[PDB]
Amino acid sequence: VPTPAEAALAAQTALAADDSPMGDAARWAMGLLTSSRPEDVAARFIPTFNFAETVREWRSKGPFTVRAYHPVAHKGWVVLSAPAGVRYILSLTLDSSGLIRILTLKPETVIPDMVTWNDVEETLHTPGVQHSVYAVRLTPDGHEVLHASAPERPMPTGAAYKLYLMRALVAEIEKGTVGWDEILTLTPELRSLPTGDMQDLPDGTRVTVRETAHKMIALSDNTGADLVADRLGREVVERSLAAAGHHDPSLMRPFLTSHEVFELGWGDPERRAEWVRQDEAGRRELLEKMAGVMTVRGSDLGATVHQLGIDWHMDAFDVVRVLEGLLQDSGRDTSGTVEEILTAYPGLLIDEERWRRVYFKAGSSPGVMMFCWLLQDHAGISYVLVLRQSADEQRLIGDGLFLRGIGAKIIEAEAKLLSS
Ligand SMILES: O=C(O)[C@H]1/C(=C/CO)O[C@@H]2CC(=O)N21
Ligand SMILES: O=C(O)[C@H]1/C(=C/CO)O[C@@H]2CC(=O)N21
Repeated sequence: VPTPAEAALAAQTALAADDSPMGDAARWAMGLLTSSRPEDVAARFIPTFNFAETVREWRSKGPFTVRAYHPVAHKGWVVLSAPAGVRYILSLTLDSSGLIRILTLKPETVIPDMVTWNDVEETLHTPGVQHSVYAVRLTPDGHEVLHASAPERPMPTGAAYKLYLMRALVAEIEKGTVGWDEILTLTPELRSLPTGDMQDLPDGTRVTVRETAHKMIALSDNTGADLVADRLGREVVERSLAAAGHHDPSLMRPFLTSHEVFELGWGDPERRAEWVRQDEAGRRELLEKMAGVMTVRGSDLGATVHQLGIDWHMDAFDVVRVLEGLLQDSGRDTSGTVEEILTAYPGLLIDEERWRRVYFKAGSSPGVMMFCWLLQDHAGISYVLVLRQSADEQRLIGDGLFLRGIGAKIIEAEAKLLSS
């Protein structure tokens, strides 16, 4: 088991040797912090990306020593020690060609090693935050509950809704009303905000249903999700919540697009008061009227709106059901297309000798964080873990490394917590 000096050395060597988009970006960002030029910056970041002042302030906190390095596809984390035992984390999020979309340097997110489920509960609890943890083993005859806190509580789940969108899509593929190689087309009206990269494509860009669905899940691409929802139609997306496991489908009807959550949640306050006042008919009518090119920008987001219904609400059982349904859908798809999409991005570095397959999905919105995994071993034993937080203030939740890291520690301690 690596001692402190061993782990920091291994992290440092791995960062230097990491021949990948994350390795390239992580090494470059570390150089900004440890060395002594607007063109080289602009070339490292997304085209639509103050920063000089940001970097100056970062550098004032050093010198930094690399203590841990956690590359995970387009997401990365570097744990740094500064003078006097003070630790920070550098977080990277990349686009599809390895340009930096998000780069932060923040106080360290501390997650202790978990021995018991009570460790989990006591670590996670935050006054003013509602949380829920649900862990099950799936069996032919129902689910064995390993741990449960508030699974029956419906909570906002952000892009976890894209699990239902995926199931709706597979349902239509099986019916032959849509094809994996059918072409979807990006239009101004169909463009949404990040998470994702597809919004950065030119108007009129032609993309397959397959690659759109891949990015919708793997990159949580909001524009990719909105492209699929547009192609399927809202009625088809909705008329599948009942089939695909949902305790109260009325909570997601109308089943909002990401464009719609963004535009309604952070646009015109009167239009938002109209939603709150309206019944299902008036809300469908409001959304039809709102249809068009977004006016809301990422800079407008902040206040929480999930408490108004402007999010996607589900209970922990619903999340287990849709993941279990996806497992089944994947198994029926002899082409492996569904499986490849579901497994591309497991959200963590996974022990592949232990786990044959891992599905993952996150959701986040102001005041909302969630992570869920389905992990199946090589004997075919499946576990699902569902972690959720909601609050009236986004600062009580933070950037989601906490909740993800809790999952990470649970999964690390699987022989204690999951498979004991
Ligand atoms: O895909 C991920 O891992 C992203 C995400 C996407 C949800 O929009 O939300 C959580 C917060 C974060 O960085 N995670
Ligand atoms: O393996 C872990 O402990 C956690 C972590 C914690 C940050 O120090 O970073 C990686 C991403 C994640 O959830 N893992």
